[PDB]
Amino acid sequence: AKTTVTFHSGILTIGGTVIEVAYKDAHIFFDFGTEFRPELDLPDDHIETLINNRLVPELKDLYDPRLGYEYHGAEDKDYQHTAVFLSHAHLDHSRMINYLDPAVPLYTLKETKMILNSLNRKGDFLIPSPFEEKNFTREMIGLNKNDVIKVGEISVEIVPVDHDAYGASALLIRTPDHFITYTGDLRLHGHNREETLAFCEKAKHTELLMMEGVSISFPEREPDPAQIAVVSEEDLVQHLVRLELENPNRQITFNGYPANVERFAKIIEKSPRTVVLEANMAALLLEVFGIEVRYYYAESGKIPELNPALEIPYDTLLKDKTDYLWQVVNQFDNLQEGSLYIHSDAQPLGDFDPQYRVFLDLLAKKDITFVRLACSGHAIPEDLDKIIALIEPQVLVPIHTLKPEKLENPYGERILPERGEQIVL
Ligand SMILES: [Zn+2]
Ligand SMILES: [Zn+2]
Repeated sequence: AKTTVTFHSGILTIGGTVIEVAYKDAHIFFDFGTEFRPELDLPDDHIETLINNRLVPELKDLYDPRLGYEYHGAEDKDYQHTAVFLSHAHLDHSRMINYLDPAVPLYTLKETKMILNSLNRKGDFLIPSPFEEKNFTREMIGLNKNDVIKVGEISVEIVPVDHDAYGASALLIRTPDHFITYTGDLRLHGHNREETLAFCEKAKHTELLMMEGVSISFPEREPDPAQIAVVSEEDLVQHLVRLELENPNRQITFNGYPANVERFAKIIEKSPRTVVLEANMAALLLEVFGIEVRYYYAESGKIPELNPALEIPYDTLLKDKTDYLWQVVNQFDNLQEGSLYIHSDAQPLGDFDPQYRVFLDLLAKKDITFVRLACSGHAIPEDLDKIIALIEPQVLVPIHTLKPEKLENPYGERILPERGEQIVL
């Protein structure tokens, strides 16, 4: 019996990787986001629209049957055992999980499940199921680090990896004759570089390494004068500390991306000023780490989990110049003239986003100093080579990359996949 790997989706685009691994009457898929084509505008996210525009692949007996999607393609086998794995919460990996057949199990590390359910609290993160409330998120089996799931004779180990989404993982996949590896997204300069290192050791000598190539997709730009050069998550927080100590009499605010829970945690740990977060961010922190931080509501109502005594009125935050570092998420027109705002991988992400310019223009008019304090979730080009060096893959498959030819395997062979391609091991 053959082990077949199929590259259904996500090729030559950063987002929407969907790979199938099949053996006998079992098959697994990972991940489950959609592709994004910024030059395309679509009126909706209906499955047919996504299919017709090639943003999701044609798949047999995987999408929720109630959607009324009819599979057409070459697939001629029925499977007794099916499962889907999710490397991490980021949109380009998770966006369509609500379209996954409820009967098919969906596996992820438990922290990813927490993150995602919070990202999707308003139902504008994930595509809604048309058969549930807009903010419904489908079931996920939250797993522990290094758990092994058996799907027929396929064995999948879910291994934690360092990425700017907390709970990020890689997959080590075994059938009786083969051992292959899917990196997910990863880096060596984050909060837990040793998890990536431990992953490489587990991945050593894998027959087929399916590896991201995000950082090599974009040529090094000319230095942004608004940007501090940051070399690690730890370095990022030291810079934030420095920025606070240089500005003892001044409103200081910041924002980050909520999936990076550990960055928020670290800021809280080291910030000379008392940190105050938006309530939903505080609640996520409490859920994931048991950390209780001061907070303000940017919405009406109450989150029951939060201690009412830790609430700071928004009105009080707006007046502060000495006591708080607080997370600003909207109403930027209320910040003080001459204040400091630290943009730490929050949206708008960068100049590829038309909102980025308008945001910076708004801040400028208010004489608010804007500081870009970014730290990539992705392995820098050097570290990508180091990861390959530590693993020594027999065959390397670049994925999640606009320049797969730049990713080299000194240790063996390389396959540059195209959409729909099957590799028979
Ligand atoms: Zn990611
Ligand atoms: Zn990604």
